[PDB]
Amino acid sequence: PEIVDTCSLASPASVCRTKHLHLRCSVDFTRRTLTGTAALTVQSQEDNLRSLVLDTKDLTIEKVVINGQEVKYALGERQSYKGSPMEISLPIALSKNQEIVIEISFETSPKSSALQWLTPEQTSGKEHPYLFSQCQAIHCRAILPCQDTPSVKLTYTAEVSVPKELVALMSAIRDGETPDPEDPSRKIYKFIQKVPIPCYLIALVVGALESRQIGPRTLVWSEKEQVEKSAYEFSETESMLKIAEDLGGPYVWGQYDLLVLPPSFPYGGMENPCLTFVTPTLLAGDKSLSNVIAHEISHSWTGNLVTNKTWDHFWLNEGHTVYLERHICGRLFGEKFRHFNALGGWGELQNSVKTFGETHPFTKLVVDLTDIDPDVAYSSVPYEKGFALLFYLEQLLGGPEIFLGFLKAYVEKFSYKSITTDDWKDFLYSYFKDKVDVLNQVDWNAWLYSPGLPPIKPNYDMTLTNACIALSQRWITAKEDDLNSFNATDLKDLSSHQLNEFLAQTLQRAPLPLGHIKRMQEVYNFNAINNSEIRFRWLRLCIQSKWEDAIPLALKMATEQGRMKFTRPLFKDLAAFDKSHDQAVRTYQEHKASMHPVTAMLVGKDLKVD
Ligand SMILES: CC(C)C[C@H](NC(=O)[C@@H](O)[C@H](N)Cc1ccccc1)C(=O)O
Ligand SMILES: [Yb+3]
Ligand SMILES: [Yb+3]
Ligand SMILES: [Yb+3]
Ligand SMILES: [Zn+2]
Repeated sequence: PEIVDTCSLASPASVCRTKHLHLRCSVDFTRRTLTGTAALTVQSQEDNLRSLVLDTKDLTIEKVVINGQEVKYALGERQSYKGSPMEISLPIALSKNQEIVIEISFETSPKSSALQWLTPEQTSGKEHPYLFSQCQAIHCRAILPCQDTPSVKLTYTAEVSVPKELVALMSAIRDGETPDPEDPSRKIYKFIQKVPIPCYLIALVVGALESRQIGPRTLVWSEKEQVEKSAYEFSETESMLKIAEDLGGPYVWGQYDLLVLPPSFPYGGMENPCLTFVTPTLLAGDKSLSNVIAHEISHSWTGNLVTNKTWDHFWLNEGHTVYLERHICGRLFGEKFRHFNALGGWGELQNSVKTFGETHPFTKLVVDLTDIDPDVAYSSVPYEKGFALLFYLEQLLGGPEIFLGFLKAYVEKFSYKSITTDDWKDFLYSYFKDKVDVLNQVDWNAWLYSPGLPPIKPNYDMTLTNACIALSQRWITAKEDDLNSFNATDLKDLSSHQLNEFLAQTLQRAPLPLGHIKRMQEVYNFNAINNSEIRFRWLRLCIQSKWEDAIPLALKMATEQGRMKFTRPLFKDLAAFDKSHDQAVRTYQEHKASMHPVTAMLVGKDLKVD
């Protein structure tokens, strides 16, 4: 019954398992390097274990020590995106359950895909550099040697030396801070992570950080210039944490801190344990983008406690999380709001399916990533097809109350483990033993393995959506004779959430006649809106509708921030617009060196450059 992580080159969990990592390292901003030792505590699962394989990518290995003595090792040839396999020779055969500790002397490449090294110019303050990591899905290997698979969980401790003037944070509990004693001008920062986690949750940030405390278990961290606003933006965190506890059981990580990164952070959010990372694009000034917060909080259970065993089952992480996320929001804002968000997610799903094509393998809930780079397959599918499956099951089995009971039990049952779609479904049938008959009505094959839209669409309350549809349809079907009647009053009772959904709906039918788009700016002044979601969609609509004036706006948003969600499609749209094509390409080329590494690689691909 063997399950393979086709994304890792390391020895599998059925051979050995890393149980702990002791990391001592220093951050060299001049050399743009991370240097140090990775002491891994490994546990054999086989008798006579004489050698193991670790994952690495662009890693420079100084030495490998075991029991005070250096050991034999090798680096196989690079396997493109998977990096290069590092084989280690054990001086003693190991037997089941026996453990050795391997200390690894390493240096990272300044071109590490897990990292982004920023010049002070690139920072808010302009006087200091900044460094941030991003390991999910498989970039940990780009920072240190490891079994770079979610099927393995370990605890870890780390001490990191950084320039006295800068602050270091990790996805762990801050254990203490002390001056180094080593002919340096560095500080030594300490962290402890008592809960076993998959290595993709390992995270580091170094910079001129300041923090504000916004809850008993929460401080907001960011450069000085973002602190205050962040503090305001995320005010609701603690209340979210409380809901989540009620939904999934106790929060076991201890602290729930937030880190507002610099603009090039590639994601909206990242559930790094004890230190969720978020895009500064969330700072809308009205807390309207807090769902991202609810989301990352939710991972503290679905993802971080119960983890997908391989990236092929990624939907377990994301679909359950979106489900929880939506419940948090429904709890804080209303069931009608939950439904609204759910229906909009279905919309994102329609877009993803249209984009890849309805027969595309990446549209399946359970995928096969053999030979595929996760960064490349990444989409809304696991999020939305996953969420739709859960919503549908909730409706079929009795309701939210009933389904949340299954959810809390599932979390309990699989806490600290890495599992697959089958474990989830086998549990579902077990929990719902009284309803097997209902369960059997679901078309599992289609839902789990068929491409395209789900076999069935759940039911949704239309309360908040109706105004959106009325409005988008009016614009989509408008004639010359309707233009004059549109008016700002049209937006009178629409929340920012509804404006966004209106635009999303409109966008699905782009292009609109240029004259219409112009009228739209004239009556609603969307150019003036700073909310990122709204501007993103508005600008796409504009570009796709061929409005040349929008070119500079689109270029600006695309490069001034680097959240992939916005950056990629803006660049793509601009490249598809004959009028801005050359300039889109040129801008990228000019910006590439200063961009985040994965974003950079994806945009180039998107643009077909290189
Ligand atoms: C759906 C939203 C609430 C937020 C969303 N973020 C997430 O889903 C995070 O929890 C994900 N963990 C982001 C991620 C996925 C795959 C590889 C690297 C990073 C994002 O768009 O950044
Ligand atoms: Yb060297
Ligand atoms: Yb070096
Ligand atoms: Yb008419
Ligand atoms: Zn997520």
